[PDB]
Amino acid sequence: CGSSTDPPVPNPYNTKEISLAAGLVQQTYCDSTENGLKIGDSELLYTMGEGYARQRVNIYHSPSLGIAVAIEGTNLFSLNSDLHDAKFWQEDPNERYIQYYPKGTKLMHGFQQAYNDLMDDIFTAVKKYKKEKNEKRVTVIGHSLGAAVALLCAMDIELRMDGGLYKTYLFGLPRLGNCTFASFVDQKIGDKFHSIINGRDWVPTVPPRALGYQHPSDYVWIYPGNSTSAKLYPGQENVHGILTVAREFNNDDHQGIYFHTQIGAVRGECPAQVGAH
Ligand SMILES: *[C@@H]1O[C@H](CO)[C@@H](O[C@@H]2O[C@H](CO)[C@@H](O)[C@H](O)[C@H]2NC(C)=O)[C@H](O)[C@H]1NC(C)=O
Repeated sequence: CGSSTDPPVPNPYNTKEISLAAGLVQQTYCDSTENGLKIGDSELLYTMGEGYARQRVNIYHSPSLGIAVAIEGTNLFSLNSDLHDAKFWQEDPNERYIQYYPKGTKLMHGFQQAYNDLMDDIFTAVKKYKKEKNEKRVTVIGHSLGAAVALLCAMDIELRMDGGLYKTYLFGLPRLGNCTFASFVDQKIGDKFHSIINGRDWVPTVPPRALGYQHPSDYVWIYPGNSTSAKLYPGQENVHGILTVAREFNNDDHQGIYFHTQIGAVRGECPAQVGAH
């Protein structure tokens, strides 16, 4: 697999949508049982899971994003653990959807397993609220471990759900699949894929490329962290991007401010506060 040498370009992404999506996923770190909670322009419709065993998933309706699915990213397992452990092994796509993927696709076991525990509930709830809200757009959002799950979900929606995917917004995204997977993401949802990295965050560097993992094309890197200075680094694994500035192995920037919305996670803002910073 290659590494892009394209020079960085200005950030072209909608920063109001990023700010909104950041709040929608921060809220999944919070108790989300309140009827009709409003986050930004969006209304909370449904919540699944909790934090242990399975990631919390919130479903919203948004005038700008449509039916928005947001996936919590708590430490079900740790990404700073022994990399020989089975969590990090590459494996085939699950039988539910393997027929849609090109030969040779591989995914990280720990992330695929987490998505597989959620996918049938997500599909059932999304279809229900698309019908009830007369909404064709589906947006998938995730942070941290949840961003890798959300990337798999976004592909699953594009491949298997009638109407496909509208957009995906991914914060502090770990690597998820191999070279073949990464290029299939570009092919299927490249124009819909938004990966946002804050500051010195280390999570987008794991699992390592030495284990066969590869990011899809493009990310927007906020630097310095929590600022509004950001550029787009085109192509897969752009050599001019985050490794030019030493990563910090704590969660500070990872749980930082993304275009005025904090994703502080379990010790963040509950309820989430779109645009408050
Ligand atoms: C960006 O903002 C985040 C908060 O969203 C900062 O994270 C905090 O960092 C301090 C250490 O300086 C920790 O004690 C806090 O626990 C962190 N908060 C959270 C929610 O994790 C981060 O330091 C900021 N980064 C920069 C470069 O200013």
